[PDB]
Amino acid sequence: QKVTRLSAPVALAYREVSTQPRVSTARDGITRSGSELITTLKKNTDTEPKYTTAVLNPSEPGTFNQLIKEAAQYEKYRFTSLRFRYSPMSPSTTGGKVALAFDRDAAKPPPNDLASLYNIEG
Amino acid sequence: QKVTRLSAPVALAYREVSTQPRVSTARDGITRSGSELITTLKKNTDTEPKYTTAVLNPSEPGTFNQLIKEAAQYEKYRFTSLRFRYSPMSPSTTGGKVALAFDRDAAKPPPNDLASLYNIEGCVSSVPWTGFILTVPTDSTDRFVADGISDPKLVDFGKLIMATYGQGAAQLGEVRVEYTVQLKNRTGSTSAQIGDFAGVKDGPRLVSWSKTKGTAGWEHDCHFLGTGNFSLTLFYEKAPVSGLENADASDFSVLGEAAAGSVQWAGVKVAERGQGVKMVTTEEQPKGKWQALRI
Amino acid sequence: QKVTRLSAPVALAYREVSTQPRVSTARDGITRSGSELITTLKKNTDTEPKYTTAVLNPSEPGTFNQLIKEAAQYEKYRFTSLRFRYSPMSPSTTGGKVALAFDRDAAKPPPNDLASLYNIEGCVSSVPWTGFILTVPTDSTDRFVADGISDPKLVDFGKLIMATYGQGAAQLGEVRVEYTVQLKNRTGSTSAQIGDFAGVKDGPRLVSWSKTKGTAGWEHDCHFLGTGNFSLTLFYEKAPVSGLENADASDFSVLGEAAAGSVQWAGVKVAERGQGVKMVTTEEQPKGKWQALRI
Repeated sequence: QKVTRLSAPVALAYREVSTQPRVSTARDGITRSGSELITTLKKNTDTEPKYTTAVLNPSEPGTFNQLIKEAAQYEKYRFTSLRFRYSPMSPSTTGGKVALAFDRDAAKPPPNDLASLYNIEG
Repeated sequence: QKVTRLSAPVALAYREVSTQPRVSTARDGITRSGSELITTLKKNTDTEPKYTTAVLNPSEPGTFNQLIKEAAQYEKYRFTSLRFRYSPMSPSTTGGKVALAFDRDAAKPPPNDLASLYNIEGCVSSVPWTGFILTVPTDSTDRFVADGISDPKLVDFGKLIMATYGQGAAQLGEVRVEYTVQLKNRTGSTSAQIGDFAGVKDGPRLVSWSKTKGTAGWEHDCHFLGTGNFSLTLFYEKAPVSGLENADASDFSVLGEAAAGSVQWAGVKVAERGQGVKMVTTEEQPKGKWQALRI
Repeated sequence: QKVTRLSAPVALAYREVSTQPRVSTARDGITRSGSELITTLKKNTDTEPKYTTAVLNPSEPGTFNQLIKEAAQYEKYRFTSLRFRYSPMSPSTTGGKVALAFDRDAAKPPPNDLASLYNIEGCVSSVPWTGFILTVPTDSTDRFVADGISDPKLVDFGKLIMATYGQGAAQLGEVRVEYTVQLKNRTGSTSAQIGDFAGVKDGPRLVSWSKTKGTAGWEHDCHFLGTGNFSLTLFYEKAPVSGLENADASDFSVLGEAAAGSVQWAGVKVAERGQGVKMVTTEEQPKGKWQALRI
């Protein structure tokens, strides 16, 4: 049911911990699970977004500072699970948007403009 | 259980939709159900309320812009359901009150003062950061709508009221009218509104939207009871002073003389209920005629 | 069994009443049922028919004076039932025919000639001393009414027709329209009719009752498609020739200049469908504006 009643609190916030990691035989492979915190963002008190596009590959620290230490012994991968959460740690007395959607083709100019952004899955 | 714990949120708000309508055989009648949004209110950062009293009758648009189109074929009604909700769309960082209670006798001066208001049923004002409702004990007599004039008492229950007194800043909220009507006797006719003055008296005796008062020192009055863009068209004889001037108004269109015996026209675009326009011709009331179509 | 015996009475006649109306949920629509009496006919003591072709659309009063008041809140319809009866109220001591058959394509010249008529479905004319009915295969597409103008084909099925050719003397009879409509999509609005000319073209694009043709040698045309007493009000700029004259008309009320830039008004009281009134201003069409409310 959406309807009636809604509480946009002054403040909302979450409490995330500290992911401790998990792993498999030989078969011909190992495995992993997330827990990284990829850079933030910073205001934008402006009328055009502005992007931090960060690249994804088992070894690209600017996207993995704790797993780029166990790919110096292998070469090839997977992904089976991977999502990005906007933890939420800033009251509502603030607002705008925080676009956030990945594009397989992990390389090419972000646009310049929204619609452009607001047209690419994620 | 009231007790302990309460969350007066920064913000509260509701989500209302778009009432699509429902209806019955012959027996000797038809029916309806509400969905209107009767004008708002506007701050009041002051210490005395201030009222928008709006009148109730199957045909009084200033209280029904979607049902005053199916009473041009009948004459008489009902009411079985009708309540006004203060939708609630403005954070709590704002406050005061938003009085809102109906008085059968839908016509008589609002008071001037609260207690006065706070003594006439209705009951129910609350703060602006919450969602309230209002309800009315409806009767059961075959009353007639106004293909005029009459008397404001034998033709319609009574007007509604709404005040709000506060000072913390905002554009409070909005309301409508939850209802279900009975339109007996098959008739059919109407339009504008045409309202002539007869040297001794006038004549609004065929559906409203404006009341024509004058303020002595002749300078005059040409008003509204309804809200929207209109097509005036009208009145005449001794083309005096002026005519068709305007003040708490929306766009004006005059394509007349003055006239000293002429013809005239204008398009309004109003603002909130009751905005006014006026002529200028002497001293003491007789004139000519006019007709005000809504559009 | 036809055979043997037949009684063509001197007089035959019927007794019709006063249809009181019936209606449905939301689903996405409302409904209706007929009871109108669309203009008559008048002798024809001549050898070539002569037609009153009347147009069909939820809003075309010249074919609905009681239902063109509940299409100012919707846009689209149905038809599920609709037939025209020649009530029969005139003795047999009179005779001829009273053609009466509809043509989807509700717009195009009637012919000039019978066979022409007697070749277009509908079918069914009979003599004036009897009681006949007429029916129409109605479709099933969500068509839109005219908050104007358009095209007479994508907005309404087609006009109706009626001829009668005879010479023996009488005021034949009357008819209506047996129907049941579907008014989807919740809208709401309208009035008169306001219809402006733009130097290049015009503008009737907001509900009719008259068609404004001109006859060259400028002398002009100011017409009707509907029937009743009205309140004109309107149009202007180069106050020429005249204005507001009238010919196949009912009472006229002009309280204007001429105007060479003025304002004007009149009250009609018509006669049977399509009576005409006119101005007089030059040569070739551009002008000003007008609005025709029914009343």
